Amino acid sequence: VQTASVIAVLGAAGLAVGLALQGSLSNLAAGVLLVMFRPFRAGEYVDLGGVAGTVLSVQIFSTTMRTADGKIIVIPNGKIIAGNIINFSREPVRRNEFIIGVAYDSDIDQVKQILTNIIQSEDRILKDREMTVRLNELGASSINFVVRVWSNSGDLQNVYWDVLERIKREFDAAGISFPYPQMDVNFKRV
Amino acid sequence: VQTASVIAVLGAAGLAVGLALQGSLSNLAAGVLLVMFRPFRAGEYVDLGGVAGTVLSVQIFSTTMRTADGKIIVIPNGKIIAGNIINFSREPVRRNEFIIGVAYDSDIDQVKQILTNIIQSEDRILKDREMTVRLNELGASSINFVVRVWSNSGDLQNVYWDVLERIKREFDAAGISFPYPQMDVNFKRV
Amino acid sequence: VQTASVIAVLGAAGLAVGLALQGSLSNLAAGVLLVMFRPFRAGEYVDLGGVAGTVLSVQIFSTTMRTADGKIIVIPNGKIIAGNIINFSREPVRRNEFIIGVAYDSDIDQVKQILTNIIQSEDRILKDREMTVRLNELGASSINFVVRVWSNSGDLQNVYWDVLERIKREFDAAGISFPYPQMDVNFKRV
Amino acid sequence: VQTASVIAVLGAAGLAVGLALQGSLSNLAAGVLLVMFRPFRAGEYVDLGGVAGTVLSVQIFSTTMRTADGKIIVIPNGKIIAGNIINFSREPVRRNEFIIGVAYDSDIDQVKQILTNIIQSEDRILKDREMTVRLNELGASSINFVVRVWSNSGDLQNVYWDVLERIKREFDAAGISFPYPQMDVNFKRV
Amino acid sequence: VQTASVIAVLGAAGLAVGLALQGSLSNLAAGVLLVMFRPFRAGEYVDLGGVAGTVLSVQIFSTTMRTADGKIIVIPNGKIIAGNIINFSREPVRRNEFIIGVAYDSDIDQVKQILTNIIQSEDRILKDREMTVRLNELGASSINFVVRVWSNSGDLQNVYWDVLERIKREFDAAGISFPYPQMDVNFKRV
Amino acid sequence: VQTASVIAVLGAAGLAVGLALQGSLSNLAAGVLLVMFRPFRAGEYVDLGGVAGTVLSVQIFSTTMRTADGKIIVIPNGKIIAGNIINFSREPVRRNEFIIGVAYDSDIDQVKQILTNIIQSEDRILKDREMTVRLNELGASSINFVVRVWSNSGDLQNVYWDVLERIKREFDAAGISFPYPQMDVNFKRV
Amino acid sequence: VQTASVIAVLGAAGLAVGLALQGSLSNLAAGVLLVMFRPFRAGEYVDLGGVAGTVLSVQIFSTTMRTADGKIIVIPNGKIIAGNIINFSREPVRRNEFIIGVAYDSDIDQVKQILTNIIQSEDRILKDREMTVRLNELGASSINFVVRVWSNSGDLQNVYWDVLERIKREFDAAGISFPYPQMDVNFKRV
Repeated sequence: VQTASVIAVLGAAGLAVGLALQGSLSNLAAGVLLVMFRPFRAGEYVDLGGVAGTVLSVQIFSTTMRTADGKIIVIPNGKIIAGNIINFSREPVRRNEFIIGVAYDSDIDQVKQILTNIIQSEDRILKDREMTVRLNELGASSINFVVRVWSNSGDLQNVYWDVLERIKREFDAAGISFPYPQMDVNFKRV
Repeated sequence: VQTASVIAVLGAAGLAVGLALQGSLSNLAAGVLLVMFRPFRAGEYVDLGGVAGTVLSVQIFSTTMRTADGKIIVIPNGKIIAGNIINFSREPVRRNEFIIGVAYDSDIDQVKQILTNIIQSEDRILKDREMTVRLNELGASSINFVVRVWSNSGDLQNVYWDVLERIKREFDAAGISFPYPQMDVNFKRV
Repeated sequence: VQTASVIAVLGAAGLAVGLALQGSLSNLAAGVLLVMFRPFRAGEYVDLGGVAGTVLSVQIFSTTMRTADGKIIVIPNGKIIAGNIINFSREPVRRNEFIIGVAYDSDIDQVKQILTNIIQSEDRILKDREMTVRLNELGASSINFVVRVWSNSGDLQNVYWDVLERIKREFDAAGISFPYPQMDVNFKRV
Repeated sequence: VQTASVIAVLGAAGLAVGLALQGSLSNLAAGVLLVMFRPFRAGEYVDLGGVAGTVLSVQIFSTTMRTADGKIIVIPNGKIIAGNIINFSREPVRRNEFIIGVAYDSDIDQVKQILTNIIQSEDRILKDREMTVRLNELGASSINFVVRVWSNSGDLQNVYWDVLERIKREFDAAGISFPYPQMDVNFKRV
Repeated sequence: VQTASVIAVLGAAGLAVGLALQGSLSNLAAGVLLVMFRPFRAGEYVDLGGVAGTVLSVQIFSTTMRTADGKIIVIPNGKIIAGNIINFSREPVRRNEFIIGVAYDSDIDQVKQILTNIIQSEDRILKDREMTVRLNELGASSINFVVRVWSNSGDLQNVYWDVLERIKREFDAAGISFPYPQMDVNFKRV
Repeated sequence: VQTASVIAVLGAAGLAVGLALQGSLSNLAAGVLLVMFRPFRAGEYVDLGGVAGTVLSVQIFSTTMRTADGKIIVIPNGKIIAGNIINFSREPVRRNEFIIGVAYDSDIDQVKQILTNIIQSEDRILKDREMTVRLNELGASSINFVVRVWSNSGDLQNVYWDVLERIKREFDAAGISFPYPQMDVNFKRV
Repeated sequence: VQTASVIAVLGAAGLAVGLALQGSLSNLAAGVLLVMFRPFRAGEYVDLGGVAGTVLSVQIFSTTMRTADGKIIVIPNGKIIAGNIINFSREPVRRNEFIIGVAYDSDIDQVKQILTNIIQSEDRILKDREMTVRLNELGASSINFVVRVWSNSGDLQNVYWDVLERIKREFDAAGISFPYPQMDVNFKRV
């Protein structure tokens, strides 16, 4: 009959209902934020929360995306806002990174010259950007050269594959050897 | 006799009861949201939060699923909406990935040609989609080729197994060798 | 003498008491939810939160389980619902997974035939379900075959052990060899 | 002079004081909960929150335990109730696990027979419980047998040590060899 | 018709809406905080949340950064405030670290002298700062020296590459050898 | 002019200020709790939060401690009461652990006898407590024996060092050999 | 027109704004707390939350530090108090730790005598503090000795480097050898 216990228990029930809606309400707020700022739109290859693919559509509660191999992934908007966004289509030009390990005894300037010839021969490589072919690091078993090449995002993978194959062919022709993991022993007969 | 301490303690009890219901209320809210949006329904092979299988049924509090090995798992809906969900039946066609390591001295174009012949021989491979047979990377002990092949989700595993067996047979016939991890030594008698 | 500071401090004390009860109230709510939905009952092998065993009984505050080796573990219900739950007795039939590594030179179809003969010989194997014996993958030092066998949950371990022993004996008899990790070396005296 | 700002600021101070007491109040609530259900008492070997030892006494704020090496550890009761806690004194009988690696060429049934003789020789081994001596797994360099033996909790360690020593002596006497990590090499003179 | 249930339910709805806005409001507060303290501004190379790049622009809700390879990353301001932020352009001069591993029998003072000559030869090295060339550590297979060189941020990478190439050339000329992973063996042929 | 918006906004500001003080108030509450239970007092060797050393003094907000190497660490009391604390000085006697790896062919009982003689010779070892010298584990390359020795906390490290040196000397004198990592090869000329 | 819905929605907006300011207000409270206790001050080398350097200045919202190599780091104060803080400059004298691995056959007391002579010869070593030169442990491939040396914080690194170089030179002169990773083989011709 008291008017205080009833209002207290209804307030407790209301806060419980709010805490229940918590997940869905947070996700829908995240989704409406995403749509009204549109950092990324449907149909462009991107990466969200560590998983990459083309987003088919974005919904109020979550988003639907398809990776390269055909996985259909539904990601709740809360994680998109919590996580990072890695957009690919925003920049038409990107950069490929080749790491080539060669033997210690192999000539240095010869490798740089042949790599420069290879990259200059390729036409899909953006010549305006830097053509980086430098001795990167002195590895445990082989010295590693680094190659940074800028090219359009559309033909990035094809450029990578063609450059790698040409590198293999030219290295085989020129006698430069890709070394297996080296190691040396010391015999001690007992 | 005071009417303020009693209402205060009843309010504290009510908020405590709400915080008690927290887990069950959140889980049931997530479950009803999933039911009323239905990213996936019962009877399709999917993966939730890292565990995969066929969902037998979905309940208000959690969901029941069977792993490929007959394992029965109940997953709370709160973690489902908090986690990532991926579906297999949504996309009828998926893509298999083969990674084949071959010795450095092995011929390059011959391997590509024989792999293309193998994939063309198979009929369950979708001809409309791409057939990527390219050099992928120069590994420490062997050069790795990548093969990306699209096929229907129903027969994906069978296509994978048959392609792998045919690859093994053809490589053995053609003399191409799968190399063991190479090592280099340098004798130093003391 | 003020009637506002006193009600404020009593309200603060009440919310503090609620936040104190937080753990016990959440755990008891979780336990009552479990008992009134009974996803699992007492006396059947299960796995909660990564630790597995047979539950002796379930209480309002936590649950009591006995591990295979005899560990007595009491698990709070809150983390039981927070984490996943695995059940064994729900599905009377499960699937065993054998992975067998063999040398590259070993015959392929002979191994498949002998494995099929072995699994056919065993009677506890459920013949209605699939009996997969396929080349699974090309390992670094040995090709690994996969065997999937469906059998009743009661005799799963015994079937596994008997199949493994028979595999060992038949492989020894037939000349098939389990290869040790294979390396290859290149001598170059200095 | 306003009566609303003062009550508002005192309420804010009260909730701040409650959030201050948060840790101590939660810990004492957990402690009293553990006291009045007493899943474990003082003086028996247990493992709480990943650290094992004999609990000396339990307090309202935390618990005091002594590790086997003499470390004195004080654990807050909140972490006690949060994580999994296990007891060893609850079950008078536990199970020891032996993993014995032997060479591929070693006789199978001979090892099983000698292990059965060893376990039958020991009297502290519970005869009623199972005596599992089966080929467990085919390891990379050796085949591993599993031995599961039930015995009283008090003499578990002594049984383990005596069984291990007898296993070593019997294996040395019978000619069974514990293999070192086996390696295979292939010479390539260049 | 009651005036208490309606206000209670509207208060619950309002707190639910606030908990929905939670993420957006926190992120916008973080962004405005960043704007009005400007720890970093657009167009300078920075590294936040573990990802590095040039800040193309800063928005109220998030920040847009271009990675060195051309990647576009959108980072919510909540991560910037919560995580650590690192700046490059704030300090015009930085320090390059070189770790060089040599043979155990190689001369010590000769290496230090040649390294000092190398660093003195370079002009972009800031001579006012220290030029640390000391025996750092006695590694498992080689002794490692550390070189610390201070130079302007603009030419840091070029200085690093040129110094490394000159180190390689001078070491080859002087006969100092970079040792492969050493490991000796003992023969106990049965 | 409204008297409701003003009280609402002042209440919001008050709860914001409470959330501001949250960390400092929690830390000071934890500190005063630790002071008034004093689980550890100033000037004793302890370990908390993964860092060990002697606490110089404890403050209301945090604590000041010095590591064995002279490091000065200030640790917030909140994380102290959140984590686990262990005290070296509480127990005057602790237990030292020795793990000794010996060859497979080495005599078993001889090693146990010589270790028992060594520990008997030492006087700082508490003879009342157990002195365990038993075979412990069958390693991949060497069998590991276990030694548990109880001694006063003051001379624990000195006892450890002296016992280790005596073990080394006695093993060298008696012909027992500490084996290098063993490994087996199988030549296969091609 | 109702006076209850308006106050409810304004209260919800106020709590939303409070939760928005939450991060910045918590950080500023942490910063002012640090200032008014000044556990560390500008210009002294310290380590906060895992990143080390000299703090240039401390602000209300965060702090600015420059690492050894010149990176500019902005650390929020909330993370500062959340994590540990260690001060190098508070204690004028610290302790360097050398670990020296030597062969099993090398003399024990000779190495200790050499190390004692080396540390005694050095003058920057604090003679009042202990000079620990003891056999630390029996490594897998080499026995490791530990050397603990106390010296002023200013010349700690120089003392370390000079001691290491002198150790190398003296060990080379005395014939003591730093062993490469040992390993043993067993020939098994097939």
